[PDB]
Amino acid sequence: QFYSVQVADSTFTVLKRYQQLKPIGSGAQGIVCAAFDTVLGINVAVKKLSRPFQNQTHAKRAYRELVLLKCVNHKNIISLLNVFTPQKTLEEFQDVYLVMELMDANLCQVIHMELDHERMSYLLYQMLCGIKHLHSAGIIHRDLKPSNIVVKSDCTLKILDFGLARTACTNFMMTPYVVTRYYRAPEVILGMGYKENVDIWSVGCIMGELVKGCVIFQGTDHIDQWNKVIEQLGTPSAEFMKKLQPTVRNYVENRPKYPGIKFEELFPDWIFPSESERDKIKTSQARDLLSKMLVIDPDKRISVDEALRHPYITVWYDPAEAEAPPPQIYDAQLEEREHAIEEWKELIYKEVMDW
Ligand SMILES: *[C@H](CC(=O)Nc1ccc(C(=O)N2CC[C@H](Nc3nccc(-c4c(-c5ccccc5)nn5ccccc45)n3)C2)cc1)CN(C)C
Repeated sequence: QFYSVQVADSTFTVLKRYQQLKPIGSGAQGIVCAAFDTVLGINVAVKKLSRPFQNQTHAKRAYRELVLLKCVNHKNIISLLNVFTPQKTLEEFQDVYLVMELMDANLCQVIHMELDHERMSYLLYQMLCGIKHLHSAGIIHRDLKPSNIVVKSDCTLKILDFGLARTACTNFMMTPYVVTRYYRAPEVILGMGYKENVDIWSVGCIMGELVKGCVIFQGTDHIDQWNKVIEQLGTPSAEFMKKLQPTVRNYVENRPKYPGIKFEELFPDWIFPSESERDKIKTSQARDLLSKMLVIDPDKRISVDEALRHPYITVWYDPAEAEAPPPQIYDAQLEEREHAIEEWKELIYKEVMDW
């Protein structure tokens, strides 16, 4: 297993099977290169994490995502072809390389391509399949947005990361690009506490964006985000508001009361194909599902299991993908403990050596 070094902005030491390294982006966790794997005969993406153990946030993210790849195994979630380090001992250990099949684009790039119903409904289906698989493994993503999701030109899709640990003191973030509130569920903006269907809200916002071509709830701060939500969906019920913490409830109950816009005006026929018997049906189904995902009160928001059975999605439904439990449930207790930087180094190195 001899290595080759190639400077690509920084410097990439990789097994020689990986040829033609080309930069294609920069992740929160490090530099991504495209490459060709001459052993497998396929294009791959190669990501280098430099000293993931140096920073605590980077350590918990590197460690939990290494472990989670042993818990999940699903076509719509990142799975790794290879994990390696070029350093030969624990204490010269610095760099972890992750290898997966090369994806063509991120979802943030497909937003402006005005997809038809067949492609929109297939992307939605795959998102729901991956999320159901993540939930079954004990993972609520909590930070799904267009940039967390990559696609190939054949419209296949993978959720790229495992989201936000509950014990993340970093609120709701990590940065390839500009941190935004656009996809965060209202219960999260309001400080309420969250359940799994926070991920359904995010998927609704993404689906709305690919229908409309623009961001559905484009708040410019925490306060403006809530306003953009109630302006379009209506002020939620008194029960929901009463359950807020008094200071939040005081502010929220004092806003202008909005009635909400019917989804037939929010998502009218003219932003959909809608131009045939078949497309009028699909448009009605798409809008009905949107009206069940984009629901402020999480107790009335559709679940992933329910969304997966929706008529808009049936053309794609395949139990081999939609009813596919994960190899293991994640044991989070080990990620929540303190761990010094040198403990993280050992923990990460061990996982790297398990490959
Ligand atoms: C707007 C979007 C924008 O302006 N620019 C932009 C957005 C996304 C991308 C991108 O994500 N791409 C293009 C090719 C890349 N292919 C690919 N394939 C597989 C994996 C990755 C990848 C990995 C990774 C993980 C594990 C092993 C190997 C690789 N990690 N990351 C992190 C970030 C991005 C990709 C990636 N990539 C996908 C390019 C340009 C958004 N704005 C509105 C917020």
